[PDB]
Amino acid sequence: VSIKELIEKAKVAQKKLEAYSQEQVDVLVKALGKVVYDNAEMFAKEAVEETEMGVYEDKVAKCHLKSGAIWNHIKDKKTVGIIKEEPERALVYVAKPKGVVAATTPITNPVVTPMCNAMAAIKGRNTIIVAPHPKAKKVSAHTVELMNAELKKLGAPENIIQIVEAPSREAAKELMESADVVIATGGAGRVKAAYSSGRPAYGVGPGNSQVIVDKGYDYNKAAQDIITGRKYDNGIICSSEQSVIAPAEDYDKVIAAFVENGAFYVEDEETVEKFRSTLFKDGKINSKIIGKSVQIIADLAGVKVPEGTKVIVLKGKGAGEKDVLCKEKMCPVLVALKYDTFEEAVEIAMANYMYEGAGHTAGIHSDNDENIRYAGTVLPISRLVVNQPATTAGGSFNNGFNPTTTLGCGSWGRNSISENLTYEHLINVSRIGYFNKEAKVPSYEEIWG
Amino acid sequence: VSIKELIEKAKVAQKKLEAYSQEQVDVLVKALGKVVYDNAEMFAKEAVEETEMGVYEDKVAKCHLKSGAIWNHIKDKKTVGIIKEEPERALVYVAKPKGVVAATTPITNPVVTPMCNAMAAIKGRNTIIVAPHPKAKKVSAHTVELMNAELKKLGAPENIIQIVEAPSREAAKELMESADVVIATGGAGRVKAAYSSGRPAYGVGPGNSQVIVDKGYDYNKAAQDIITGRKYDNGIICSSEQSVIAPAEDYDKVIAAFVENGAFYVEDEETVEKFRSTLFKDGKINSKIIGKSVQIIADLAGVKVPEGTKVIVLKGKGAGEKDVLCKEKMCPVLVALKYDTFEEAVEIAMANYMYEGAGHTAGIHSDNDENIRYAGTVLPISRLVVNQPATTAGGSFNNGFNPTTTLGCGSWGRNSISENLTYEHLINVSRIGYFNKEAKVPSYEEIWG
Ligand SMILES: NC(=O)c1ccc[n+]([C@@H]2O[C@H](COP(=O)([O-])OP(=O)(O)OC[C@H]3O[C@@H](n4cnc5c(N)ncnc54)[C@H](OP(=O)(O)O)[C@@H]3O)[C@@H](O)[C@H]2O)c1
Ligand SMILES: NC(=O)c1ccc[n+]([C@@H]2O[C@H](COP(=O)([O-])OP(=O)(O)OC[C@H]3O[C@@H](n4cnc5c(N)ncnc54)[C@H](OP(=O)(O)O)[C@@H]3O)[C@@H](O)[C@H]2O)c1
Repeated sequence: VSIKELIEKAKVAQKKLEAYSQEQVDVLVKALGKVVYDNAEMFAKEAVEETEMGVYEDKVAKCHLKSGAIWNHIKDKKTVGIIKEEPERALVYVAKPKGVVAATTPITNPVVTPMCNAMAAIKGRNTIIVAPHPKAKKVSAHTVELMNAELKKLGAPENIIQIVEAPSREAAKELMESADVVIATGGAGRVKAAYSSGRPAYGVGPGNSQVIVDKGYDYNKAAQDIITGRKYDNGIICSSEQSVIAPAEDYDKVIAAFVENGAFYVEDEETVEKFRSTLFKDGKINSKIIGKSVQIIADLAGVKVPEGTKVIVLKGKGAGEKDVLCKEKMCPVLVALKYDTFEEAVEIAMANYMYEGAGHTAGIHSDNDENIRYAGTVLPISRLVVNQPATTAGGSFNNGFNPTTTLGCGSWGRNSISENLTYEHLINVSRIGYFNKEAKVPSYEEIWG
Repeated sequence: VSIKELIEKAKVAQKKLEAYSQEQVDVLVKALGKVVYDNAEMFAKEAVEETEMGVYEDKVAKCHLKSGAIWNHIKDKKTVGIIKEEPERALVYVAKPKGVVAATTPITNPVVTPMCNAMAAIKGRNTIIVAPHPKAKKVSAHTVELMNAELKKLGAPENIIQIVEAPSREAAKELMESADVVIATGGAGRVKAAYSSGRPAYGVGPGNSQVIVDKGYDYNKAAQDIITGRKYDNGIICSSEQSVIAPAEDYDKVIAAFVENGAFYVEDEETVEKFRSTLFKDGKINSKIIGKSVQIIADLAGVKVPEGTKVIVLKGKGAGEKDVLCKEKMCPVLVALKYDTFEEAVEIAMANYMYEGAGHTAGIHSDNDENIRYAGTVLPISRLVVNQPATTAGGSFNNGFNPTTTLGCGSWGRNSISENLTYEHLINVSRIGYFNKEAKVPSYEEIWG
């Protein structure tokens, strides 16, 4: 049960797996996703119970969506041997595994993340060792167990998926340093560790999705989408909506649309502070309300919130560090802010990203494509989600984001990529470079002219 | 000036630089390359004198080629703002700077590497802080100085390029940890510290280019290309040819082609050992002969080598660890080995990559594309250079490799990329994801069928 034994088992498995063809890894990869789809109800109930956060019905939808969207995305992708011919540059591209993947998986998505990481790794003839969050180790282990059971029935090499029980940080550090490539999906601490391991690493960053509602947009649809995303899994998703940046001239109209769709809006300064003092203790999120219901938060705050309320919306004191409510809230609570111009809406969003979450996701609800493009152009984000719930940032059958459970945050979030992690990031792509003799020696004028 | 003050001045510069348009960074980038082109003769002379390695004429050609090939490649690349529209996936792509680049530069390419890194950085609206090798600090600083003079003439903001005047230790470590993104072009130690800094890094592993001469190929042309690559800058290029894996049935022919083209071939065991004991001390390369002439090496070995000899070729005792000569040699010396079958030739090259240089470059000289494709599929290399000097792996006007002075070695070499570093690796590419309404919710059979 030592790390060095797990690494050694993984190398032996990887060599066996490296002999697989494209079609043969595709069989295993499809089965890994389908077992999470087929057992979504059992996994979802186990996750909610063990991690003490989230919503059963949303984790069922998450398992259904992630497994099917990832497989549908990667089923026709060429990741074995020669994958591309490019005669115009006299190049031939070859896909080769990176080897053994070390993957640290979060408490918020303890089922789909080992599944996603395993599917991406095995798709490129890599093997993987999962190290789960301690508060989710059982359901993560159970996911690995049922994945390994389907691999055995298909004749897969033993131990292409392993999992460590003890989250001993001496053993977790040793695992990242001993593996060929590291995936860290979790908090800022586990991400910095991956990028200090001396090995090529793919991490994530804390989210803090800012949302601009543009003037004249259908506020009813905007409110429905923002509420759908904020309340999903009790708000623990990294892409979840965190703020409502609304136009001053239509502010009451926007709030009314949220109220019409299940929000409880708090304007009174003293009543907001009752929530604020509950959600944050000494500037840090109160772990007791992470992924909890609206009513749990209301009772701890001592505020009566109507039955049926889907999200709480709190009027904020101001953008950025003017209000701790502008930090990431892993619960169904939004902070509302006003703007006079779209430029001010962007600056408010940017101030909150500088506070927390730079490089992740933003949402926008607008019929003004020039404003959308300006926001995409200037905001410190990897993903801008337009006119849909921001939780679709990780993939949906109605947008073009690459399906994943590991959302890169770029240099802002101190990650290596500013995009969703896929199979592509776990294979080396070699180049065979031929000689093009029918090419002349360009002169000084041709180069510098 | 302290690193903390360098980082601050750089961040101020980048904010001013972020407002630049595509055309405005292009003017700066071009002038950076052209000032190294126009001063190639002066820089080459200073580099040979200060670093006490290399060849003046080769450094002039290096400066001329790298500067012109990089500009010619990146002149028309879109790296600012919205760079691509993909309506089939309802996506729009946005290029954004990563911020402040920390770039450590090597003793072997002290002029072109600061140039190439600065061009790639500023092309994506980044700023850069160069940490040169101590044995090349003067000429690297001189390169930065003349580059900054061309920037000022064009009206660029102050300090978009800076250089650390001090060497390593806490300063270089603090720089890599404090910057947004790190480039490490150098030895295994600098690559390791880059991937341990807690920041996204790009490294370059040690090279050890294995070369297979295939049966029936024009051995005269192969010898000319291999000698050209091996002798360039006295053998200090990381892509430089290091071995001659030749068919046993034609071995004397191949050697004869080498001798005909300026090689001195040593078959006698005791005479080879005179060279071997000079080139390697205790299994490590003798730093006194790094980038030195054939005659300096011959004099130290006490072996008479004819005047005009271009390279020395030593018959190796065997593949891999059977001979220290199979390691990387940063000097104009090759190790010769025999093979009975092409499959065995690949195995020999494989064993030498396991000894040193896995993930870098190989060369092959062949008209049999099946053999070329087999070698490129089996070998742990990011680049396979066909029928040309292996030193063209960093780019040439006659192949498709992206021009660079920073050649990543993939996961094999403990790097994040298995390709040549370009502007692309220094921008965050973001995605605007619109909502596609026409798509319908897929059924189970439509997902898993
Ligand atoms: N971008 C994405 O794709 C994505 C996916 C999931 C979550 N996230 C983000 O990550 C955060 C959630 O991560 P989490 O929900 O896993 O909780 P967490 O934020 O990782 O914090 C977990 C707590 O337990 C510690 N901890 C974490 N992993 C541990 C381990 N293996 N062994 C021992 N202690 C450990 C952490 O300390 P350290 O500081 O030492 O970790 C921290 O105190 C949210 O901010 C969310 O937005 C992002
Ligand atoms: N793939 C590429 O694009 C590329 C480009 C250039 C060079 N290379 C590879 O790099 C190797 C040569 O690199 P080099 O010629 O620059 O010498 P080096 O091997 O990078 O370092 C040489 C010696 O200098 C020491 N050193 C002391 N202070 C240093 C400092 N401030 N920065 C760096 N090293 C310092 C190093 O210690 P540490 O152990 O702490 O480094 C090492 O012992 C060759 O193997 C070559 O193939 C690859």
